[PDB]
Amino acid sequence: MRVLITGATGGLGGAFARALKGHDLLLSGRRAGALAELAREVGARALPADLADELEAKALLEEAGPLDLLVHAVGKAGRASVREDLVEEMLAAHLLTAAFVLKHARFQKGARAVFFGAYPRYVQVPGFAAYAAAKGALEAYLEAARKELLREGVHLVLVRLPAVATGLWAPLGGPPKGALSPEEAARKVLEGLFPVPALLEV
Amino acid sequence: MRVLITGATGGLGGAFARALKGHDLLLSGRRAGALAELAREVGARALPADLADELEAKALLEEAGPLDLLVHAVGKAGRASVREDLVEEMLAAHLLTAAFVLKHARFQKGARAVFFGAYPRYVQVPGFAAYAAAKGALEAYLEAARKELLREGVHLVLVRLPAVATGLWAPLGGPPKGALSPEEAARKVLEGLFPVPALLEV
Ligand SMILES: NC(=O)c1ccc[n+]([C@@H]2O[C@H](COP(=O)([O-])OP(=O)(O)OC[C@H]3O[C@@H](n4cnc5c(N)ncnc54)[C@H](OP(=O)(O)O)[C@@H]3O)[C@@H](O)[C@H]2O)c1
Ligand SMILES: NC(=O)c1ccc[n+]([C@@H]2O[C@H](COP(=O)([O-])OP(=O)(O)OC[C@H]3O[C@@H](n4cnc5c(N)ncnc54)[C@H](OP(=O)(O)O)[C@@H]3O)[C@@H](O)[C@H]2O)c1
Repeated sequence: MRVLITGATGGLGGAFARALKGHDLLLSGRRAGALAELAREVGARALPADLADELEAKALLEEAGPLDLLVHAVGKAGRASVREDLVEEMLAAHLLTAAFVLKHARFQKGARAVFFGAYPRYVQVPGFAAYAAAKGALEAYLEAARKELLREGVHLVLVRLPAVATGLWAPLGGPPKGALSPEEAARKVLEGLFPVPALLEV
Repeated sequence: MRVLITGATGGLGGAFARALKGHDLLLSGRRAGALAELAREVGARALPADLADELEAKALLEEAGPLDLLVHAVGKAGRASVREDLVEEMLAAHLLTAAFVLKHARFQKGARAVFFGAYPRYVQVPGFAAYAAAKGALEAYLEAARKELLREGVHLVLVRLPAVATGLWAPLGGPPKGALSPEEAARKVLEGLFPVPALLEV
């Protein structure tokens, strides 16, 4: 399959990249150095970019060509009260990257496009309003776009993951207790994706 | 009560302004001319501003002083597919205005701050992804900020209104069939706000 993994330089992205290395893989991220080495390690193509910049997102997708699978493991985290530019940074990282990618992506019929939201009860708490808002927006955006994409034969998949041990938690003091290994989260997602008709009578 | 109605020049905002004219009312909007006349009509103070500009939002709230009630009747509408800057405009109009206002607002203990979200099943449909996302973000932002504000003795109220006949639908071809009159929507909201203990034994 032709696979594009954005956020490839992140915790989840890297797990997905190694789990899918047998495919025609394209990896994208902001840290070019880290990106190039991972791509080389898994035999993929490295195409660095800032997906919050629509022109860069557009050039990435036009270059990638028709995709069978897209995994947008893009995001950023932050903690702050609403009473004292985090909101804009969060929306840019989570929503704009996804919106620009989804708008310019070339898809094969039957393709799947995976995005990551969040369990409402877990993020909609003091200190995470900005993050919660960004994910609330992303999920709403995708649900609305759902029928539009299906018309093109593309299936949008919204993933809700529990805490995962990655660098995302760096500015938050590290992952919480019991956070899944990124490899395990990717395995479960890929497993959630893996029922085909046994008999087709035309 | 000291009341601030942002989006006062809009359909809902105007209804709220006329319904609350007996109070110490402050009205804000972008169209200065329309704003000044409504304010004069209801004996309120007119303070025009672009709430997507944080410095303007900050100056408005510092000038308004401690509020007993805030009604953020701010927003914009638009229709577009996700496959072909609406998303950023929607987030700015619905979320950033609310976030900047909520951050700099001065509140009296017991104050209420009203915001407008949307019924998910109604907006999360083809053509309204951007709008849906903005409202999805706003509701998530507020739910998270809920406990933070309660600590200050402030109650955040999230309102979900059905279609209402206002200029919001202008770029969409006009309000749908059965859309409520803005006056009726405001009456119901104000009614939803209006149970006090009859006996307090200290
Ligand atoms: N980790 C968790 O506990 C958890 C839980 C629920 C959902 N999620 C979501 O899962 C996804 C991946 O999270 P993660 O744990 O892998 O975070 P991560 O380790 O910090 O990786 C984040 C990725 O996003 C990329 N990115 C950020 N801004 C970008 C931009 N403007 N343009 C292009 N790429 C950008 C980063 O690229 P660079 O590093 O190269 O700059 C990085 O590759 C995110 O949507 C996250 O919100 C995570
Ligand atoms: N109408 C409906 O069917 C419906 C349904 C559900 C929810 N809602 C929500 O209810 C609220 C009011 O809607 P409405 O029907 O009254 O819309 P409306 O008639 O178009 O009024 C919108 C108001 O938002 C103000 N505004 C927009 N951008 C602004 C900015 N950047 N800075 C400051 N003010 C800004 C506009 O000011 P100017 O006109 O002066 O530029 C106007 O006062 C919105 O949140 C809307 O999404 C409406």
